[PDB]
Amino acid sequence: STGSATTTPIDSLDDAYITPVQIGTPAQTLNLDFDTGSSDLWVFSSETTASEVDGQTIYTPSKSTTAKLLSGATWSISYGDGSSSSGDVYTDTVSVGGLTVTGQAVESAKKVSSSFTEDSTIDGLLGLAFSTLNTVSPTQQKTFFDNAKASLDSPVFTADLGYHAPGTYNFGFIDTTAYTGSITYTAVSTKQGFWEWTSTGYAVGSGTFKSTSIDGIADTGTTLLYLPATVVSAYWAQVSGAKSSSSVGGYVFPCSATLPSFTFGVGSARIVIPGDYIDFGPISTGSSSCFGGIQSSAGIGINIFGDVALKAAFVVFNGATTPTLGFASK
Ligand SMILES: c1ncc2c(n1)NCC2
Repeated sequence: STGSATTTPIDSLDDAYITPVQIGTPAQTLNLDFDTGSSDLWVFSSETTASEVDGQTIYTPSKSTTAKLLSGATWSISYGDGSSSSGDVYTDTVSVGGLTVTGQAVESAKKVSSSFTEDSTIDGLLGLAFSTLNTVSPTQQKTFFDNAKASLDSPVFTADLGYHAPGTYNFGFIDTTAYTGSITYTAVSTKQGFWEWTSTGYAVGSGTFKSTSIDGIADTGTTLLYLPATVVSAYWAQVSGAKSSSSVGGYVFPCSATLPSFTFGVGSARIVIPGDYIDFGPISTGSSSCFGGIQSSAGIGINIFGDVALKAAFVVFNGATTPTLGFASK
């Protein structure tokens, strides 16, 4: 089997991407944030505290003839931005782009933090990291990809995120029309539960490539590119007036700037992030200070190749017995 679904930016800045997902019988379609950095599929639901729902589409398990309470199971998750959610668990039929999994754990939120309530465009998360990170207790649950993989034509999914435009998540096949050149594959460590790999270096604008190993994760659920402070300083030093602002919480730059590109290495190959992809707009409405899309990972404990990086590439998440990642230009 295969599946193919369009993923759409939630706003004009590509702050996140939503992909429609069919849950239950009859189908209830919710727009979920596909997140290769976490491993829980959770949804706003009829169980979510009413004051914490503001415009999201909810899953109502009592209206699904295939929903079953997973007795005793609870979940609770927190993300790197301080947001969180928790609840109980159903199993139900879940389909993405024509690919159907029966018995998928659908984690129903009883509580969500304020940033979730405040974002009416995201109805939940669909985790695509390794199932060892799944938070369901006392019986850990498998991700949608893990449940689907035996049925897929090939045990892979691909992320093709757009810049200010829709893109595609494919399951079970590699669309050879969706990228240019060849796909360069690179080793993955699953020891932390992530699609963790080692970039071979970087360049800023037209500058010379610096060969240096950068361990990080391919994370579609993180908006920005978080890299070591040395690398980020080298990038922003090429932007007149850019500075790190403690009050804002990262590097900012004059909105009048033209940003340089940023290149990262995948083996001997190179992925170029155009400068415009690094502009996250005014820090507050009407400001001429703009927020940078490349930020330091120094406070995080891991480097994160988030959407800013991944949207410059066609990315293969290869879930073969030994997982690997593939990157192609597009
Ligand atoms: C990283 N990964 C997932 C999410 C996040 N940050 N904020 C809300 C959901």
